[PDB]
Amino acid sequence: PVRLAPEREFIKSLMAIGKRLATLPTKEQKTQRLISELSLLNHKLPARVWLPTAGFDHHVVRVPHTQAVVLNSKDKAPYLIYVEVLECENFDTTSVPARIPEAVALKEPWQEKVRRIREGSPYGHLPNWRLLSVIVKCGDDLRQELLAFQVLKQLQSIWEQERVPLWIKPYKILVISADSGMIEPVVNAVSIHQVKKQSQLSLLDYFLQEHGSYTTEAFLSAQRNFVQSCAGYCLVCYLLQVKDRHNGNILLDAEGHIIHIDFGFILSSSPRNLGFETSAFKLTTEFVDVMGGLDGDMFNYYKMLMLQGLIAARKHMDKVVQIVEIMQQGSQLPCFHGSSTIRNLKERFHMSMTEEQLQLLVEQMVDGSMRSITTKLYDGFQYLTNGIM
Ligand SMILES: [Mg+2]
Repeated sequence: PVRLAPEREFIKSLMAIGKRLATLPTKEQKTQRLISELSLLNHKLPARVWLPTAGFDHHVVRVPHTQAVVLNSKDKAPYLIYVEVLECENFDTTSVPARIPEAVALKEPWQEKVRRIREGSPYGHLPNWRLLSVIVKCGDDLRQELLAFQVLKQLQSIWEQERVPLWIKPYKILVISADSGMIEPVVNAVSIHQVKKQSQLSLLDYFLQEHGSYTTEAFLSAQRNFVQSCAGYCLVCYLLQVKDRHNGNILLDAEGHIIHIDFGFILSSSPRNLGFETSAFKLTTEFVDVMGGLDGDMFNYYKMLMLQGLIAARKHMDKVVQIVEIMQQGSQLPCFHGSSTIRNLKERFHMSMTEEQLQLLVEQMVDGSMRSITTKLYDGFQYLTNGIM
């Protein structure tokens, strides 16, 4: 039978490492400790233990100790590890694999990292070898992240059911204690910040260079991916009221999708903004340009997807609300503030509106999301003065 004590000890071992990292002040010293800690871990591998974020049956065979990184200098600094596993068909009928004798991490292309680690590993030759990643957070409450994950998965199910081609990428969350857990990061994606820094290009010119020129299938495909993911995250950001959007917490993948990460401030999280914002989702000049501009066909597609996505969401509203209620009862998180949280969430599904009214609302919301475009300061004085322009 599959024993749970080995798994418990495995997970505990990852969390124990963090307490020892906390004894050191700088990220550099923490990283040095972490490498040594993971080296010890390999004494006990392979074993009948698994990474629950895998999503497929496997055994852990190795942790490439030199490849792990601590992410900051905080007392309970997150740390990122890579974990080698051997996939198996059926866990409970598979034997434990035999042991085989023996800044850049974030920017570096995933396929390059997989290549190097595979080359260095005694297990890298096996066809069922896979590389996983987790970020261990010993001092962060991840229950808000878990709630977001659950809601994001439900929206994907809803959009699939309603045949709306919105795209999002939920990332897996394990809640360990009330103030610790793990995350499976999104790989093969780079923050918008880093893409722009390394390339010194606008997003459009980056797309043109990386995917292809205007007349190419690759450009159009990438543009479509961008639009579908933009619309998906627009709706995520609105319905869950995700704050603190910037180019550090929006990632771009190799297919042209954007991916929002870090839902620290959702629903009734403090501080509530004072800027009369509908959402922290912003549509910048750069983003609109990737979509072919304000009069662009792909921008029109964006707006259509937003409408159809919202129609789909309200059609299945109870499936989302239930998730949030189940969490609110079981826990007591800072994203909740009494009974107004659920009321306000339901109100964002606009159940009283006709689809005609919803369409007008979407036009309004999209206009709002573009308010920080310089042109808006330039071209909206009719609302601020008795002039008609
Ligand atoms: Mg006026």
